[PDB]
Amino acid sequence: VRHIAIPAHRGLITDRNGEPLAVSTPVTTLWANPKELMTAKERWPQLAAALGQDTKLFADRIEQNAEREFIYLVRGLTPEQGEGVIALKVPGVYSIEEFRRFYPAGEVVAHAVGFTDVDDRGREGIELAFDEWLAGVPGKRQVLKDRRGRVIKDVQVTKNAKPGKTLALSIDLRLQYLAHRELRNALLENGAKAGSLVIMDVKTGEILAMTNQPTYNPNNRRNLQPAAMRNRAMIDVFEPGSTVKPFSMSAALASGRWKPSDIVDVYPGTLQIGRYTIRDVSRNSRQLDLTGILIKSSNVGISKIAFDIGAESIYSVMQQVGLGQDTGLGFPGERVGNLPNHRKWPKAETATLAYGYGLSVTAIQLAHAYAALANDGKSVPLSMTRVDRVPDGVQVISPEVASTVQGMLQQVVEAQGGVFRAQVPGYHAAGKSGTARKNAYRSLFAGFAPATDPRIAMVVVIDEPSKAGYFGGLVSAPVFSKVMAGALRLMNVPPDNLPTA
Ligand SMILES: *C(=O)[C@@H](NC(=O)/C(=N\OC(C)(C)C(=O)O)c1csc(N)n1)[C@@H](CNC(=O)c1cc(-c2cc(=O)c(O)cn2O)no1)NS(=O)(=O)O
Repeated sequence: VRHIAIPAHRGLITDRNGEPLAVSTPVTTLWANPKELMTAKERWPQLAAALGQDTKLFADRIEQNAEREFIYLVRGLTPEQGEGVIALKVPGVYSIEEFRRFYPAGEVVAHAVGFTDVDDRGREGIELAFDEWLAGVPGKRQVLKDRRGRVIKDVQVTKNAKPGKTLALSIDLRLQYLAHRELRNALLENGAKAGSLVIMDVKTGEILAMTNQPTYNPNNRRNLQPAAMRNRAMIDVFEPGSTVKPFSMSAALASGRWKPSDIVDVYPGTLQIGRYTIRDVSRNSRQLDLTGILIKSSNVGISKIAFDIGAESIYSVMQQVGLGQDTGLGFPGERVGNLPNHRKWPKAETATLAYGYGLSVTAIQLAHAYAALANDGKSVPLSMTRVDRVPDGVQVISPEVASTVQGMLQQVVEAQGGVFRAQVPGYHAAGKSGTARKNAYRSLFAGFAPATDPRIAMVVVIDEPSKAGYFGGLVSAPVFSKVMAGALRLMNVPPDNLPTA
């Protein structure tokens, strides 16, 4: 190979407020013309010691590659330790100015930001997703070697090295830290295997925080546990269970056949359907209104509304809000999940769809779906980059129905027997708990706040809590409350649980 390629400066990644998240750091790459190195053998041990390498093992490497015009001695050294080797003044030893990524918030935004490979190319998260934007264009310089490898003339610059472009993520580091800390605390308190937590701006489609457990320090390029590198929020599919009942309810209110004050008889708390039996955990109910179906998380109640309205209307809401659908984010091997579909829905499939057993979604899809519900039935496109001009948004649920489902969800949190642990002191919060049997469990809470003018949608997913209580309303709901209280105050969202008398 004739001429050498000048490495380009990788674009700076910031959070939405300009806080540096991934920074291109100058590293020194040392290489050698082994033809020339062979003429300074007395120098070789010093060189070997200055590179941590074994004296004899290093001499073997050079002797082997003695014919070559180029070989790499060592990549990624600090410029100052690169200086130290250059300070030896060993003939046939040359250097390349290179770039390596430094991630100032480390493990805190590991999954969202991602990391680069040995060649400084995006390998995970944003780094991989916006690789072309961030990479820029490498340089080219005309070198004149006599024959061996003497740096003679550089007559022309050939082609200038183009730097990569800056990217400001939709992430707020302040909210990222709180979500990070609280998710880590939840895991240790519950002895859980994993977890995810997504925060979103219902008005802009911006992902304000996305955290997962386990995490890793992307500045520590050794050990690298692939399980700790998994961006679970985007790559781990799960059965959403009861967190999908607000969408089945939206289909009910939209059909013209149901109103919140209507009653469903759920007695004896079981419902037999051919070969399968739908079951509720608490089976001390007869008549329940639609809000009561949500408060008690009645599978029987929601399956009965489903049979009346038809599964097709339920499927449609779920599909339109983006459950089991492409996010448009175009992230590294991001999972799409599965929303089952039929021409003729059998009774057993209609019920399971209505209560979330028949389906695979990601934490990001669930949050986005709750975002459209919170934003008065308008789905705004998801973004991982700061949104200055907000795109049009799509009315996926009528405002009236969305507003009604919001009120019911507020009552899920605030009513007697409700998910009190989800209460956000100073504000009116809304949401719905979920618990999915995988015995192994997954604990879920999805919600939004402030009910008066929803601003934030949040999903808390805790995988395999090993403590006595495994229910979403018990394991996830306190995390929602904790993160919500802080995120809203960090955004200076004024408190809404204000007087009226
Ligand atoms: C929704 O997610 C729904 N969960 C399920 O039906 C699923 N599994 O349920 C459990 C209990 C985990 C099970 O082992 O079967 C499910 C859906 S998809 C999938 N793969 N698994 C509801 C079920 N309801 C309850 O957990 C629940 C608890 C109570 C209750 C009532 C009461 O009066 C008191 O005092 C206390 N409790 O706990 N009522 O219903 N889970 S959810 O409620 O978390 O949404």
